[PDB]
Formats: sequence, structure tokens, C-alpha cells
Amino acid sequence: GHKIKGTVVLMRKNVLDVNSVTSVTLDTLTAFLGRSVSLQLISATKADANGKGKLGKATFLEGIITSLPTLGAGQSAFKINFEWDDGSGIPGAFYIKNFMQTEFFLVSLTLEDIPNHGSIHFVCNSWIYNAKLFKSDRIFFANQTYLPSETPAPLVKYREEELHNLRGDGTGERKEWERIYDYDVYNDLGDPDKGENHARPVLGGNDTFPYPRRGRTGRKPTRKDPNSESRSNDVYLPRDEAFGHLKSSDFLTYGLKSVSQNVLPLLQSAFDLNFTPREFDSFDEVHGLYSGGIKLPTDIISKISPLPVLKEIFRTDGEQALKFPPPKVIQVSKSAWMTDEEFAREMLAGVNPNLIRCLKDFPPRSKLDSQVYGDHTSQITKEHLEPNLEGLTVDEAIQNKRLFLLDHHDPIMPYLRRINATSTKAYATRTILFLKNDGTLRPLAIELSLPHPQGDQSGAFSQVFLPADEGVESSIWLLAKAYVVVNDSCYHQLVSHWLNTHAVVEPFIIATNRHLSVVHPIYKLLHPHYRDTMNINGLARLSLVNDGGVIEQTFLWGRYSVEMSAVVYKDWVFTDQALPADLIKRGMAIEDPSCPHGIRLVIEDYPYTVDGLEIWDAIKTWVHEYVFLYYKSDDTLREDPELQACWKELVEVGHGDKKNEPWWPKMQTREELVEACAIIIWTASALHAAVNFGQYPYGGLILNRPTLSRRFMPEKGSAEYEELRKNPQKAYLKTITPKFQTLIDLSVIEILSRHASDEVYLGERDNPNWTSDTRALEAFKRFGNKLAQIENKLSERNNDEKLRNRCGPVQMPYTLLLPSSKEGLTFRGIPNSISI
Ligand SMILES: [Fe+3]
Repeated sequence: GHKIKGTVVLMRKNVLDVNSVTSVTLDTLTAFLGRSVSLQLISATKADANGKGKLGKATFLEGIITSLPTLGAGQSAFKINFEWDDGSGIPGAFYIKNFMQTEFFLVSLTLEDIPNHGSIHFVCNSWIYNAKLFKSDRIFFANQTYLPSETPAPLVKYREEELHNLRGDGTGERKEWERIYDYDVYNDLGDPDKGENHARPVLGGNDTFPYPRRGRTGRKPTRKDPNSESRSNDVYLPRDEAFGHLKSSDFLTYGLKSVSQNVLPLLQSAFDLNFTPREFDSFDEVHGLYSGGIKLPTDIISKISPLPVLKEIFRTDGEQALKFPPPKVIQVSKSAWMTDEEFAREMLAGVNPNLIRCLKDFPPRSKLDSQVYGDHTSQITKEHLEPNLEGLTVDEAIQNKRLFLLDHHDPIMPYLRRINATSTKAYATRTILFLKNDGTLRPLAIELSLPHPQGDQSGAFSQVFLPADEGVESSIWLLAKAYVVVNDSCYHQLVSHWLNTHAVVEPFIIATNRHLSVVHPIYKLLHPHYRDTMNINGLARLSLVNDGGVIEQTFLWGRYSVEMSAVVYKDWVFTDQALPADLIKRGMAIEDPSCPHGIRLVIEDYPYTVDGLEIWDAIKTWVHEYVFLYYKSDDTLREDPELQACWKELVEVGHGDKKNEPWWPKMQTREELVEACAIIIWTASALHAAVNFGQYPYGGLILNRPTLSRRFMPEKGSAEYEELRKNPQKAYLKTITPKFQTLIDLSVIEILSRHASDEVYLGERDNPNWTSDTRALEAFKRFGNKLAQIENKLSERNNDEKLRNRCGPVQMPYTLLLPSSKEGLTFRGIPNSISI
């Protein structure tokens, strides 16, 4: 016959494992070499008795390869030669068995060949556990992308069985070594076994709290409630969805889990004891968090300094102190955050730049049901509006599209009575803003509403606040804006960020692994965009969005945080997530064929939107060229059974509480697929980036983005209005997030706002050689060069002195949508995925 020459690249557990890597020819690789690892090649063109591809001989690893041009940090290569000939046909897949015992990460196999056949490459990227754990061996396919014509006949069944194996069905407790993808509802956030103070409602699968599904973990049900799932310190995810890293430090989720499992208890021990004041007393003390920091006791700066990942996150000085980095919002001016101009600017270029709407009718109305803040309206009046600017009437301002609204009235309202019985004291707020002739936005009125004067039957008890530049009235005004911000923070955290990116995306990763083979073109398109997502979500179920967790302890909606986001999810519409649709729904753009992206913006200098359209367009373009390389006609897409079962399950099961909505694209047209794939990529990439990487740079100062309010507005004559009059900084501080919780927030948002050093960016960036299809490689290249052109374009805008909203009084250039970034707390970079 002949020998096919093989190269296997893999990575040792010790090189990727969090417990080993902390730290980061003696020759360890010898153990991979006797009878330790086998491979068996599978024919793509020659079949057995009943259709299935013929198997070569299981062949063991033969020899260490010291060096190759393409090798790479932490990678080890091994020679292996497969006995094969003309008659065995061409290899298209292979089986690997690891007899070793310790798992390793299989990166790739390269076969240099026989025939006029070129090299066959296989990109595996899978941890291979001990063969005894399996039943049918780990299978990998070559490079070649194939619609489910599935394609080569001898591989058709292997293609289908791999998927059947991945779906696993839906019983059993899920184990570490497994790769089994399925759905469940959010029945695991509570701890009712610890008491019914800790029970939380199940989210999804019901009409009160509909929600996307999450990865099934199959633990045993709680003792006290058989519809909730026992808690574990170890949350399952399909193995391989959990990314390892070569540098200690890039294990960001470790740092998050440790903030709570370790840094928290031992920050109380110097509060719940007493080495540091329990409360801030001036704005100067908040700023010293970035300068000399807080001094702590040696006992406990030794418990929270010699732990993993958290070194390169808090800055020590000599000894005691836990320093924070100065956030960008204060780097040029420490006081600009208080400006009305910066308050309004942040609704266009801030952490949550998503929400503003154009006022179409007046006064603003509520969509709440039968009481009257809400069938009719808001209590802001025409005389409340126009102070120093241009003498248009409200009707004229509206007609000329110059009035805008930030409406945080309806979601918190029905829960206000309850949240206001805790330590939290909160309002439902609306804000009206006006676009000046200078193109910057100005806040004109803030309405602060509470429930049920008497009741919850004709219901709003509201007061309105108007701008003031001097005196007690200007402190009252700063407190009004804070009542707005605390509302905005919470909606940003639970809805714009958690729900709208993390939660909603997860069912797509499940649907995709369950139904599209790794060889499917659509699987390859989308795959980079799911990196580490299920992992970050698995940890947020454990430590972020859970009954005792940091989100419940920090943000306004408290204990009702997650259920409230399920109610918001009642209004979530997939196709309104596309940016252009989002802008039109909010009144922020109008369809217009004259213009650069078919859209004319109201507010031209809206940073998020103007930069985001560029990125949106670039993704849709790439998604179009790709999908039209593979789908010859709309009929070809209607005929794809993997794409159609994937879509069906997504709509019917994954996002199953919305199964009967009318807006779901039917995958009957190639355009509809491009639209859905662009939305998914958008969500996981640029939207998530926009709403996540500005958290520390903007909210790293608690004063600017407080997370909760604890005191009602000082009244009239009272002592607290007199205290306001005397030491307004202290009255400000009494109202917002206390020092303790500020510390935890900062610690968490600091890690969130960082990019790991091994992040993979949109930027044209991908893992290795993911496809042997040269047209797709090329189109992919055109996509990166476009991103590079847009990066220049956007940098040019930040240097355009006429676009004041891009900088503001804070002198903080909007760079969140620049595709490239170096790493760390940067204020930029678009990851392919929701990876933190
Ligand atoms: Fe995130």
C-alpha cells in the first residue's frame, strides 16, 4: 500500500488548568507515547457493508516533534503514521482514544498524504477524557464544510450519531467529562432548603415570568421544593464550553467567584469588626479610593493579596491598602460628572446608551394596566418645559423632533411598594430632555413617582424637578438625577446587559450544538461568537444572579431583580434587537434611502448609534457573503434539515415562551437567515461590548453611577433639607450605595471591564484554520479589513471637535466600538463573544 504521515497537536492539562497555572528537557511527553493514545482514521469515500465509512487500524502516537513553524505556546506535537492505501479511499474523519487517565486538549490533526490528494487538516479543539468513560469513541471530522446533504455518503450516519450523542437526551445528572447539550428553566437560583426567605421563583415555562432557557445541569431537586434544583459549588457545562488559559490572570471568572467566595467575607471583617469608617462622609473620601486607597488590617490584606488572578486588579502600596484604578470618567476633570450636559450625554455614549426615545406625544403615557399614572399619564406639564432656550412651544419641539424621553416608570412601579419596605427607598422616574441648537442634549425635567398615594387604584403620586445651577435647589436637582441614575443602573444591569446579551444568547448555543454538525457552514459562522458564554452564565447562576448574590445585594431592584427582568422579557422581540430596527422603534432614526446605512438619525451625534451602525453593517455584509456562498437558492435553505430542526428547537423550546409570537423569521428565505445570524452576532459581539466595557470607566466612580438609593428626597422644611443646605455631599452620600456595597460593586465591575490577554476579537479574528474553503477565508479577510477601515473612521470622529457628544465635559472619547484593543481596562475592543 503506503503510509499517511500524521501530526497531532495537543495541549497538556497542566498548561491550561487554573490550579496548575497560578504560577505562569525535564520532558513529560514521553508518557503520551507508548500505548497511551490511539487514533483510527475513517474513510470518507469507501464504505463498509452498510454504508458506513471503513476504519483504518488504531494507531498509537509515535514520537515527539520538537519544533514546527506553527506550533505555539503550550502546544506539544507528535508524529504518527497511518498504514493506508489506494482502495481505503480518502480519510474524512477519525477516532481518538486516550488511555491515559489525565485528559488533554486535542487541538488538531494534519495528514500529509497520498494521491494527487493534498494535506487534510482537522481542527478539533476538544478535551479528550479517558476512553473508558465513553461507549462510542471520540469522533472528529476534517476541515471541509458541508450542508447536510451530510455530505460524503460514508460519513452521513456518523454525522447524525454525533449529534444524537451531543443531545443526550434529557435525564441524568451531568458530569464534568460530558458533552451534552439541553435546556432547563431558571429553577436554580434560590436556596429554599436554607429557608423560604431564599426561595426564588422559577423563570420560564410559565406566563407570569417567561424567560430564555439555560443549559441543563441535571442535579437533584431540592428537599423542600421539587421544582427547584439543589445548589452546587460546581455547575456543569458541556466540557469544552469551559475555556482554559495559559496565563494566570486571564481566568477572569475565577476572580469573580473569588470576590464573593473570598473577598466579601473578609471585607466585612474590617467593617462587621471596625478598621475603616462604615460610610463615606465627603466626595473626597470616595476619590481617595483611587489615590491612597482604603487602608486595611495586615491579617486580611494577606488573605486578599496572595490569591489567584486578583494580583493586577487591586493596587497595594507599601502594605495595608486596597487601591482602585482611577476611572476614565474622572481622569481629566473630577467634577464634570455633575454637569447636566454629561448626565444627558451618557444616555447617548454611556454604559446604557440604548434607552432614549423620541417623545411623539405629550404628556408621556404608561402602558401599565388600570390605575391612572398609566391609562392616561406623566404629570410633567408644558410650563415645566422651556427655561433659557429657544422659545418653541412643546408641540413645535415635538414636531421638530427635539424632545426625548428616558422612561423608567413602568417596570419598577408594580414592585415599588415591596422594594420600599426594605432599606432601599426608590422612585419610578421619567426624564425629558431637549436637543439644543448646539447639538448637545439637556435634561429639562425629572419626574419622581411613588405608588398608591392611597391604594394602587388611580395611582401615580409624582413630583416634578427642574434644572437648578445654584444653591439648595441645585443639590435637590443633583439628587433628582441620582434617583434617575439608580433606576438606569439597575435596568442596565438586569436588562440591557444580563437579559439582552447573556441570557438570550444561551439558547442559541444549545440549539446550535444540538442540531448543526461541527461541519455545517452555519455552525462555523456562529461558533466563535459563543466562546466562554455558557461558562460565564453558569457562574452568574452560582454567584451573580442568585439568592444571596452580588446583583441582589447591589442594585436597586433587590430581591426582585431577576423576576423583574422576566417581566421585561415579556416585551423582548428578536428582530428589534437588530440595531436599525432598535433605533426606529425608539424614534431615534427614520427609514431613509438617501443616507449611508438606509437610516437618517434624529440626533446625528449619538455616538453609540453612529458607531454601531458601522459595525452592524460590516457584520451583515460578512453574514450575507457567507450565507450566499453556501445556499444556492432559498429552496436549499428550506431543504436543510439541520438548519430547520435547529431553528424549530430555538423557537419552540429555547426561547419557548415566545413560540407563538409572529415576528420570528421563518427560515424560508436566505435573507431571513442572514437577518437572524446578524442579530445573534450583533448581540454577542458589539451590543455586549457597548453595554459591558464602559461599566468601570463610567461607574467606577459610584457618585456618577450609583446603584441604589436609600433615602427619599428631603422635603420643604424638615431637618434633612437643612442638612442638605449644610453638607449636601453628605446628603448625597446618604442617599446612594453605601461604602460596603460600593466596594463590592467596584471589585466586580473592574473585572467585568477588562479584557483577558487571550481574547479573540471581531476584528477579523478567529482561533486557527477552521475551513478548507478558500472563498470563505477570503470573505472573512474582507470582513477584518472593513473593521480595520471602520477603526480609522471612528478614531477620526473622536478627533472631530464639532462632535461634542463623543467627548463631553469629561473629555472621554467614545471608543467602546473600536474593534481592536490591547487588554485590561481599556475603553474599547469588541470580543467575538459574551466572554465576561
Ligand atoms: Fe457581560
